[PDB]
Parts: sequence; structure tokens; C-alpha cells
Amino acid sequence: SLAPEDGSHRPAAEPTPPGAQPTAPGSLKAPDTRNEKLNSLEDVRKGSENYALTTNQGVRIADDQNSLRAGSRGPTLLEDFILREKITHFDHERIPERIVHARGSAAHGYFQPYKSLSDITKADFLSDPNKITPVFVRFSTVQGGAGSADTVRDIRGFATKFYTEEGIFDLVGNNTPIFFIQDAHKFPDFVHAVKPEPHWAIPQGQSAHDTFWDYVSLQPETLHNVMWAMSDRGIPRSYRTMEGFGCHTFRLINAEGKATFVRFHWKPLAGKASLVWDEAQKLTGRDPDFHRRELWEAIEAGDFPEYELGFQLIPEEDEFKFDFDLLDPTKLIPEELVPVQRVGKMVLNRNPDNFFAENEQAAFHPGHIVPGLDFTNDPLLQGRLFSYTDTQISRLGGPNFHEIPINRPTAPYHNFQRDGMHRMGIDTNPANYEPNSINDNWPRETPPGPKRGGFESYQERVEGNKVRERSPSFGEYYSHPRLFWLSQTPFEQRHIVDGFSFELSKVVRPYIRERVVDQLAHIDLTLAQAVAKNLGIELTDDQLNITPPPDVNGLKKDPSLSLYAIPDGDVKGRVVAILLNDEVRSADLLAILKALKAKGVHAKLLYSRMGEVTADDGTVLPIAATFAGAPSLTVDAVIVPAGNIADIADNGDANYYLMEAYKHLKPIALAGDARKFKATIKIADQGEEGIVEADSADGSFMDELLTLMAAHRVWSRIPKIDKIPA
Amino acid sequence: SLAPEDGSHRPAAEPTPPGAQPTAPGSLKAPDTRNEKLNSLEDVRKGSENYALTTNQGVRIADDQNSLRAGSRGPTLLEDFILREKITHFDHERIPERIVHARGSAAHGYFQPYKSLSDITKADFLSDPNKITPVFVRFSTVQGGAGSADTVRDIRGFATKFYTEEGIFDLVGNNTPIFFIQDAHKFPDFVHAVKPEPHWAIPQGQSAHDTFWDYVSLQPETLHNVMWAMSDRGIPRSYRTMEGFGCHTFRLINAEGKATFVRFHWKPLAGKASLVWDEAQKLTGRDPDFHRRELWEAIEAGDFPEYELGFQLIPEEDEFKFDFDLLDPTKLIPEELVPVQRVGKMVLNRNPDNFFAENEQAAFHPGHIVPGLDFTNDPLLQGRLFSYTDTQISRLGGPNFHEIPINRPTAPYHNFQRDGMHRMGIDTNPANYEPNSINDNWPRETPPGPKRGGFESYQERVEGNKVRERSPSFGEYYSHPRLFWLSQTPFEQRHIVDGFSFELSKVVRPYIRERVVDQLAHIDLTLAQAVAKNLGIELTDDQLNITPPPDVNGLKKDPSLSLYAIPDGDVKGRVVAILLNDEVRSADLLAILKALKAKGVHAKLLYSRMGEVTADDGTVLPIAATFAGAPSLTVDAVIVPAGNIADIADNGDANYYLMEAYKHLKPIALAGDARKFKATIKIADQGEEGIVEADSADGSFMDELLTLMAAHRVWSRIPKIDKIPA
Ligand code: HDE
Ligand code: HDE
Ligand SMILES: [S]
Ligand SMILES: [S]
Repeated sequence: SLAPEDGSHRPAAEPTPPGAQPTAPGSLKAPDTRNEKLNSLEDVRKGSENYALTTNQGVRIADDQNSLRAGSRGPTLLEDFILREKITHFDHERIPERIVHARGSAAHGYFQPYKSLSDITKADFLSDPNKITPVFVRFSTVQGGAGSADTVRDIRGFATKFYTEEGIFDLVGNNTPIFFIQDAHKFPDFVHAVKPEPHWAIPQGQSAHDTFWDYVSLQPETLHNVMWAMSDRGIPRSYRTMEGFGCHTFRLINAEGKATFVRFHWKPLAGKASLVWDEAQKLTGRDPDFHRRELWEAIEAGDFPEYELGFQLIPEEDEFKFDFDLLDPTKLIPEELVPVQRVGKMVLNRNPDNFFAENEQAAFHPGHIVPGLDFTNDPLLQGRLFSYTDTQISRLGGPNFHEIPINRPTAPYHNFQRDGMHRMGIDTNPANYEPNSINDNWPRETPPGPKRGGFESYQERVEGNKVRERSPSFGEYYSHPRLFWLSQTPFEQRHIVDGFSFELSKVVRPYIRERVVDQLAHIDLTLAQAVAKNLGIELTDDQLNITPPPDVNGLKKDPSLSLYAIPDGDVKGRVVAILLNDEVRSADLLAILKALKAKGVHAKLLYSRMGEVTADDGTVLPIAATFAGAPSLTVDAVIVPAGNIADIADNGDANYYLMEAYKHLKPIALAGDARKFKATIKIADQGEEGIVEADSADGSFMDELLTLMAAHRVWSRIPKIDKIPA
Repeated sequence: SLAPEDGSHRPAAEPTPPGAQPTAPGSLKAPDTRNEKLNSLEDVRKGSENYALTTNQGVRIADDQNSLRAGSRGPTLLEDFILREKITHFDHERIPERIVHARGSAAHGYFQPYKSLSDITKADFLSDPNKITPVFVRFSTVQGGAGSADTVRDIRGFATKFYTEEGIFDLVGNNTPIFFIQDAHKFPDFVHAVKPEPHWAIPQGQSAHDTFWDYVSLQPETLHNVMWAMSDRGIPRSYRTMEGFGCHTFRLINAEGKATFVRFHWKPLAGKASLVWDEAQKLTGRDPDFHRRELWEAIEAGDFPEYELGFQLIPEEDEFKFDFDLLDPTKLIPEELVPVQRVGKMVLNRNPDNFFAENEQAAFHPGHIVPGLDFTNDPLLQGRLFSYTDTQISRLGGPNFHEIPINRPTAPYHNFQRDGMHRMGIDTNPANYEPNSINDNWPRETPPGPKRGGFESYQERVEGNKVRERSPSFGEYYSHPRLFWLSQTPFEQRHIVDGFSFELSKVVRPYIRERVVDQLAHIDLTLAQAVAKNLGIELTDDQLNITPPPDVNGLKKDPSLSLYAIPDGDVKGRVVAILLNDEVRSADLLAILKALKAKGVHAKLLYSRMGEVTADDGTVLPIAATFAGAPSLTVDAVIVPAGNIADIADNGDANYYLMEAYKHLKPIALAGDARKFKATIKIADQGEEGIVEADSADGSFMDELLTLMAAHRVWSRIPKIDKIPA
């Protein structure tokens, strides 16, 4: 017995806030959270308590501390089969990482539609509001390895595996509504350009290098998703606070055989929020696991990630009614033109048990559709259909990857396929071919029908010659970048300029920077000039006269493209740093902690050391982390209670905590004599918007703080930080 | 879509300083640099200029921009074999990363001994000072994935493949002289404990989490290598400025058959230097590729990494003469007791061409020895011999990994092994077995002897029963951690305390912290008290009375265990940031660059934007990076020349640049009105050791700065940095 007698090694099996208890496997943290998929995995879940340690062959091990040797200082013997099994398994633990989206964090949950969608699709999962579909979702970055950092500037993946009664449906989306390239044939060129360069394998998790910008400069189709990546969209606060999109026009197919074009949306019910660049970059160093950690802890805390599934629906007859081609994956469909219709709600409510087994081996692929859905001729989507099945053969070791437990359908599956590496299912069918008489032709084909029918493709008319040719309709590259730019707030536009400027400054060959600047001048002159100024580049008279691209169907902005133009803030699940001193005013802390609790906002009590401090009234205050150990990067706001301020007033880390949080536009609240820290961040006596201050933490001090937090960051402070040395 | 007319896309094929040219494949950067191994790879090197783009079958491609489809807006066709080859290759790019040391950076070079070692070993590569052996070296961290960051706190790997005339010898070392554990049977337990925890796969690149410290608290054998990891040895400045060690006692065997025990050492000719934790951690965010980059650039610049091979030699009759067991890999052999004998010099002078082909697929293994070397019964080394061959079967896809070009011996290899996946060699031998008459028994066994003989094991006597039992002589855990502790300077001790304090503060379960502090009390009470204080823990009376472990064979300290106690600075290949203004005083810059150049010290010119600024005399100065884009983390010292100081005096980034450099103990030099920045870092008029200042940058000013840089950091400043908010 090595566990502590007080049982403090084991986390409570109840929802607890971030940092209160060690984290655990989902079935141990939340044993009563169930769904049909989680239940169906019970056959392979393996426990441990009270069991004897064995080899894989079930042989009990007596000494797991020593190899077998001739004499206690002698050579190890080949007949040590316990040593060799154990080391063999270790020696083969690793499998190939995903070619792209290798870095990803995942969770189980469930989806339910708001109402039946039978008028527009025969998809069984969308047929009845009382139909619950288990999901498994993996969020990811794109470029970096499985051991790269979470808060890089990159697109994010948002993949949802729906375990439906009529088969697996994978909705394999991203956090922007378009992609960099038009045709799947170029995907290796694009990916190679953004990935670490091949001579030296640098840089990790970054597009800020020559080959990416070289490619972008020579392939203007990429400019739209580049605008998105350079904006604060490229640096989300949390997977809970970004949008999701299905990237392509697909089809819905109803029982009557009518096709409707659809683009898929996920709206984050926690709101849209992003970091700022300096914060995101520094955070890759201070906690490269920050998003994986935040997702896991939100789920353990009961702050379940929730998203609303939405559809943009376009009738068959309206295929050609836009300025852009619906099948072009570099074009978005503005919500002002085609609204998103609410469809249903997904809640992620349980972490996995074993990350490797459930997360690393999960296979998602957009060809996994079900009756009631179908594809289109989008030439990016068309190639994806090839890639996601082929790649599993090396990644997951062969064609039986659907038998890896997380991948298994909960719907029945029976067919005539046999064998392959790792074959688990033992087929008893006397036949392995059809048609057969020896088993009366079972399992049998099923006609298409309104429910429970076989899959049949929509009979779309095809007419043309066999060509390798880009549609002329796809040859417009600047209008959507422009629409995106004009839709952003002035502070968002500033962060876009700064992303381009920062990234191009890492491009070693100056001609590439110049070429990119030329492309910016084809989108918007103010943008092009601002980036040019940061790069010491002067636009030519010609570049000054490039006429801007047309409006998109008469639109000059669409506010749904902004993260922040329309408020959607939610504070629940956010976190506040509380900077302790050695004699805190206990009435300030009561008021602070209860107000945060009442709104679902977490707190972490920080100090210059671990252990405890004692408040004015003798209350013993447990310390979560030190100032340097849990930097302001990791919180949404900072509160300093009154008390013995002289304890920390000269602590460099405590001052720096506030400068860093100030620079990154976070709300800061100072009570009583904590107002002496005003001088550290240079705040005028009469105060400033975004700094909450009062004699004490009572009255409106906490409501004012929470109002700031609902608006995420203090954008008005941007001109003030510009000269802060932090 | 083509190269600029000025040819600026292509790096000069001459040595150039970091940042002067884009980096490039080694064979293009330094085509005249050769050795036998580099030449032998010519069969597989593939160029590209003037060649047609083809499928892998040699078919020229007409349109690499589009998929084949039925009409230009139609579905992609299955007969597009060009698309599917290209996509299939992409979909299968990744192979499993190494189970440990997945993150690593490699280069080519050569080794030669100083004199013949034939009195002690018959190894051919140590037999003649004029016999040059090609080497390929990979440096690594241990815990993190291939996409994790470089400047983590971790042990570093240092693996050298010697391509000798009598076979490949791989010396597979680390940058500390011991390991965490005693018996290879426990390697998977230790590695699992340090690696990301299995439920959520956090943390990456960090031992700062509950499972690692749980293991350490329960296995006091780990404490010696933990001491080393918590010291600044865990955060080297560069692979060029760390020591390497072979980890085990091996044997040398001479022609007469005499065995001598040996431990291997690499001495960095650029001297020993490490980061400080705050700097190392922030650098994982600002440049996760810093060590990989610095190595590649040092080789491009001609600052070739050089190491001296050294041997500790112990006669067979002295096996039992120390108070520790020679075969215990948790124990070091103090250089005060057994001096390192200089053996030869290794120079790394070319970067690879393709990181995947040469670095990622290289396989090193300590069982790859040659006649003249042999093993011992070290029970860690014993188990390693199983693992390094076994693991290659999944990692490199089969038993023909020696045919992968980087791995191939330059010495002849012929034997009766056949087949296996991706078999390259076509054997013509009528026989695939021996003995055979049908090929007159070729290839044939060769007797052992003085040179070019067959391998025979040294006939060590073995006497004991078949037991799984740890040698009693291995059961001492505290004396070597204490010797290490006592050998460190006071500032190195403070950093060790701070490493333990920071790490244990991230351990969520407090009892684990308490148990680690109790272990520390068995090593040194001063260390234990100082960690406990930081964790808010009070030592008990029993803990205060624990008797310190005994001295190691009479030693109270051994200064060769310290990074810094004995000066060994070398400034060549270091780098200074030079903070520009818009009217630099050219006279200052001229003298600065001249003094730096004379000592092989590089410079980076930084400003608040990219492009150019013009000096007082018309000199146009190109800007390498912005103050934010290349932070003081990345340089060794900072110089601010005179001129129009008002231009940058109020710049937040420029002021911060100095604050960060000051905090991290780096030399700072301020000329003319740049002395105004003294106010940002609180230097009194009188000045301060480690801040160089004068009316202008002259002979005297540069000499002082260069003197400080030879001592690496300004340790005496440590008391002054607590207060700086940076
Ligand atoms: C719409 C969102 C989107 C788009 C447009 C693309 N990816 Fe993804 N991807 C793979 C291939 C692939 C191709 C061929 C194309 C355009 C032709 C895209 N991508 C663009 C893949 C290599 O087959 C992939 C890697 C491993 C795997 O199983 O499939 C793959 C990954 C991926 C993910 C991660 C899913 C997961 O396992 O967590 C996501 C969210 C996307 N892609 C989105 C996506
Ligand atoms: C003393 C230097 C040292 C020590 C003591 C060990 N490693 Fe290493 N290691 C593998 C297995 C293994 C075992 C079983 C033990 C102790 C029993 C050690 N290690 C401790 C490996 C799985 O075979 C390995 C991973 C991938 C691979 O090809 O080999 C491996 C790697 C490794 C490297 C990396 C070499 C490289 O590719 O650059 C180094 C420097 C060590 N180990 C050193 C080492
Ligand atoms: S997409
Ligand atoms: S070792």
C-alpha cells in the first residue's frame, strides 16, 4: 500500500472546477454519464484495481523490478520472456501520426435535432427530435506534429463522428468556411508548402516561413483562407469559442428524391473568442497543451462544450444565382444572402479513458455519409473522398480500422468482406460472396426508400469531355478576401495587418514579401499600405491604382464574418487570476469568489510560493499556483484584493503579471490598497475604461468586472499598450 | 511563376553567417565538403533543375494543377492515376516516430584519433591518427514528440554513428553521465511515468507533472539523474555547448586480449553553457526550433560543432575498488578519481539534404560495436541491446533498415540473410546458407585477431544462479546526488532549487510533493529546506536529523560536475542583437562589427519594422528582424549604438528587449545616448559589472563586452533581477 491513507490520490467522481482535483479517465471521473456508444465500448474497457500484474498471456509476474540474469551482477538471459514481452510492447507503441491535423483533442457527447427535417432529408439522425445520436469529436490544428503546441496561428479542424442508426456519418470540418485551394490535386503542394521545410524540418506549427508565402504569392486562390488565418480566427481562445464549418456544398436528399444544396455550420454556444498574437505565441511556450487542457477541464467541471448545428440551404434552381460558384471551396456563402437555419444541438460531456486508444486511433472521413445526404462536384471534396480511406491503411495498419473500438458503428454491419491484418470479427456465414444460394443470399441488398433503405446516389446529370481543367467560374480570387476584410472591426483589421506583417517578416527572401504585398493591393489598398509600411516597402503608383474587386452580390460587409462586431459573450467556464498577499482582506475575497461562482466563472488563487496564506480574519487560503507558474496568459482577467499590498508590491513577477494581462487587453480589477499597482500599468488617478477600481470589492465592483469579461477584451486600450515595456 | 531575375532566391554556396542567406540542403550549400559516407550517398541523391515533372513511373505530367473530371465542373474520374499516385504518396508519408528521443537534429562530419590506441584497443577506427572515420550525429531531447520544442527541460541524447572500416559503431550517449534507473526491465515504467499521462496525453516535453514525481518519490534510484535534470544541465544553450557521455561501463579489448573497462565522454570545444529556466521556457514558445536552427546555422557559417572524445579507463583488477559498483548506471565515476584521457576530435561540417530521409530514418543502436570493443553486465545496457534492433521493425518497416541509405555501412557487408520487406540488395550467391559447398562456402567466417578479424566476445567468467534480483551493491541512492549538489556553484544550486520548486508546484497531489521533499532531506538538508520553503512545507524534526550520505571515496566535491566553476568560455559562433535607430552612428557600428568579426561573433540588426534604415553616413542597413520577431531569448548579448536614440527611447518593445536580456543575465552594452536606457533596467550612474557603457563603441568598450560574453552570463546580477517586472 503506496496510496496515501487519506485517499487524496483519487479525484472525486463529481464535477469539480479546473485545478481543484487531479484529472482522470472519463469513466472514472463521470461513471454515470452514458450514451449508446460509450456503453458499447464496455466490452473492451479494462480496469486494474485488485487485479494481479501479468504478462499479455495472462501469466502472473512475481518481480516486475528486475531482469533475469546469471548472478545478481551477471548478464541478462535470453530466456527472460517477461522482460522481452514488456520491452517488445514498449518498442512498438508508436503508430504513424495523421499526415495533417496530427495535433488534436477529443471528447464524447451526443446530438439531438430540434425538429424533424424529413421535408428536406431522409437522414435518420435528423428525423425526430427525440432521437439522440452519440458523437465523438476531435478538434485539431493542421500543420504541427502530434507533439506540437495548441495555441499556434493555424486553421483548426473540427471533426464530428455521428454514430447513427443507419451508419457512421462523419462531418469533417474546419473553423473557417473555406479552404486555401480549389482542386484536391494540389493538396500535397499546399501542405508541403505550409509544413516544415524539407532540408531542415523547420518551422513547427507555423506558416511564417518562405515556402508558404512563396506558394500563396503564386496561387492567389489561397488569399481568402490566408485572410482568415492572419485574423484572430487563427488563434482561438478555446475550442469551445470558435465556429465550425463543413467547407463544401453537399446535398440533402429527401424521401421524394429532391436534392437541396447544403453547407454545414456549428455555432459555439459559449460565444466566439480569440487570443491576441503575442499572448498566443507566448502561451505555446508557457503551456503548449493549453487548449487540450481547457477542453478536458471544462468537461470535468460540467461546462460542457455545446454547439448548434446549422444549415445554409440553396434550392437546386438557384445553383447559378451568385457571383461565385457554389462548388468553389475558396468561396463562402455570406449569411446575409443565405441564412443559417438552426438544426440541433451537440453537447460534449465526457472525456475519453485512454487518449491513444480513443483519440489517436479515431478515423474520420467525409466520404462516410448516410442515406439522405450526398456529395457534389466540388473538386476539393471529390479528391478528399479518395484520401481519407487510403491514408488509414498505413496509419491504422490495414483495412480493418473500423473494428478499432472507437471507430465501430453502433448500427449493424454485415457484408462479404474478409481477412486483412488485425481481423477481429469471426464470420460464420457459409458464403463470402454474393449472389449466393448457400446462405440464401444473406446479407442482402436493400432498396432505397424513405427510412432504413439502401444508399443510392442522386442521379445528377454529367455532361462534358474528360478534361484536367479548372472551371472559368472559379477564376476570381480577391472579392471574398475583400468582403472578409471590410466586415472586420477596426481592431480586428489591425490584428490582420499585424499577422501579415509578423509573418512576412520571417520570410527571408525579400522578393516574396514584395510579391505578397502586391497581392494585398488587389484586395484593399489600406490593408496593402499598412502591411507595406511595417515591412519598409513602398507601393508603386501602379499598385496604388489597382481597382478593387467587385462587391459580392452587392454586399459591402457582412457582420457575421467578424468575431466581435456583434456581441455574443458568455462568461461561464472563463477563469480569473486572484493575486494573493500574506494578509488578504477576507471580506473582499468572499465578495469576489461568490460573485464569480454565481456566474460559473472559475478562479485561481496565486502567490509567490505554494502552500497557504492567512487572511486578516484567520481564514486559511490554499494557493493554486505561483505567479510564474500560472501566467496571466492562462486566464481571462485578473483581480487583486486588498490587504497587505506591501507583501507583493515589490515582487517583480506580481507587477509583471499585471503588465502582461494589461498588454493583452484583459480586464483588471483592483480593490483598496491594490490600487497602488495603478502606477505599474500607468493608470491615471481618475481611472480608465477596462480597469475596475474601488475602495472595496463590494457594491458594483464585481458586476463591472463581469461586464468587462462578457465583452472578452478591452479593445479601447489598444493605443495605450503600444508603448508598454512588456 | 519563377525565380527573381536578380538570382536572390538561391543561397550562396559559401559559408555565411546566420540570417545572411536562406538556409539550404547541405550538398547545395557546401558542395565541396565531402567524406566517404557523404560520397556513397550519391547513388540516391536526386536533383531537380532542368528535369521534367513526372509520376513515380517516369511519365511526364502536362497539368499538375487539376484533377481529371467529366466537364470542367464535373465529378473527378477514377481513371486519374496521376492524381491518385500523388495523393497516395502524400497519404502515406508518415512513419512511426521514435518511442523516445523522437525530437532530434542531425549532421554529418568526421572523426580522427590523436594517436594510435593499439595498446588498449584493437578497434580499427582508433588505430591511426590519420585514419578519418565519417560520422553522422543526432542530438535529441527524450520525452517529447518529433514536433515538440527544443529548449525544454529534459535530458538530451547525443548519438554518433561511426562508419568504420570494420563496421558501424554507434555510440548512443546522453548529456549526463548516468541514467534514472538501474535495470532495463523498468524502462517502460520510467518512460511511461515521464511521458504525457495516458488519459489526456498532457504534458508535452515536461517532467513537471504528477506521474513523473510519483515514480521518482517511490524509486530513490532516480534521484541522481533528477538532480542533473533540475540543474541547468537540463536546458542547454546549444547542442554545441553540452557534454556527452556513453552512460555505461563498456570494455576495450586489445590485440593481446586484455580487457580494460571504459566510460566514454564528449567534451564540447565551444565550452559548456546553458539557458536559465524562464528564458528556456519562453523560448519554447518564441522559437520551438531554436536548437535545430542554431545547429544548422552554425554549420552553414563554418562554426562547425567540435567535440573531443575522452575515455575514463579502469583496469580489470580495479573493478571493485570504488565505493559504488562500476556496473550501476545511476553512479558516475568522478574525474577526480579517474581522469578523462583525450582520445580524438569529431567535427560536424555538413548538414543533411533531406531531414526525413537522413535524420528521421537514421537508426542508432549501442549493440552496434566493432572488434576491439565489448559490453559489460551493466543491467541497463544489457536490456538496451534487445530494444534498439527490435524497435526498427515497426519504425522503419522491417529488417532491411540497414539498406536505408543513411544506415548503410561503408565497410563491405555480405552474409546469407535474404528477403524481408523492401529488400534492396539482389544477392547473386548460389547459396543462402552455410556451410555450403556450392559456393565454396563464401562468404566465410574469419578468425579473430589483431586487425580485420571476426568478432569474438571477451571470455568473462559468469558464476551465479538464474535470479531476478538487484545487486546489493546497487542499493545506495543518495551519495552521488549529494556529490553533484556540493560540486555546483551557489548560483547553480539556486537554479537546482528553483527547478525542483517550479516542477513540484505543478504536481497536483500534495502528498507527492511531500514525499519528494523527504527524499531531498536524505541528500542535503540545505537543498531540502530551500525547496520545502518554496512549497510551503515544513521539515519535521526527524527530517532535520537525517544523517547526510557518505562522501564518494573521500570526495567533498568535484568541480568537473559544474557547468561553470572552471571557466571554459568560447565566444566564436555566439550572437549579439544590435538595436538600430533611424540614424545610427556609423562610427559606432563600424567598431562594433569589426570587434565581433575578429572573435567570430555574429550580429543581428534589429529595428521596429523591416526593410532598411540609413546610417549617419549614408550606409544602408538591412533589418534582419523586428524587436518582437527576434527576442533577446535568441541572442547572447545586446548592443545599442548611438545616433537618433529618441527614435527608439519610448518604444515598448525596445525597452522590453533590454529588460528581458537583463533578467536573463546577459551582457548589455550602451554607447553614447543609448545610455539613457540605463533607466529602464535601474543601473546607477556609477555603472554596474555586466553593463558596458561609454561615450562611443571603441576598442575598450568592445573588449569589455567580449570579456563578459566569454563568461557566458553575469551571475553576480542575480540578486538585482527579483525586482525587475519582466
Ligand atoms: C472542410 C474541412 C477540411 C478540408 C477542406 C480538408 N481537410 Fe483534411 N485530411 C486529409 C486529406 C485532405 C485532402 C485530400 C483535402 C483536400 C483535397 C483536405 N484534407 C482538406 C487526410 C490526409 O486524409 C486526413 C489526414 C489523416 C486522416 O484521417 O485524413 C485529413 C485530416 C483532416 C481532419 C482531422 C480529422 C481527425 O482525425 O481529427 C480535419 C478536421 C480535416 N481534415 C478537415 C478538412
Ligand atoms: C545512456 C544513453 C541512453 C540510455 C541509458 C538509454 N537510451 Fe535509448 N532508446 C531505445 C530503448 C532504450 C532502452 C531499452 C533503454 C534502457 C533499458 C534506453 N533506451 C536507455 C529505443 C526504443 O530502442 C530507441 C528509440 C527509437 C530508436 O530507434 O531507439 C532509443 C533511442 C535513444 C536515442 C536516439 C538515437 C537517435 O535516433 O537519435 C539515444 C541517444 C538514446 N536512446 C540514448 C540512451
Ligand atoms: S473547405
Ligand atoms: S546511462
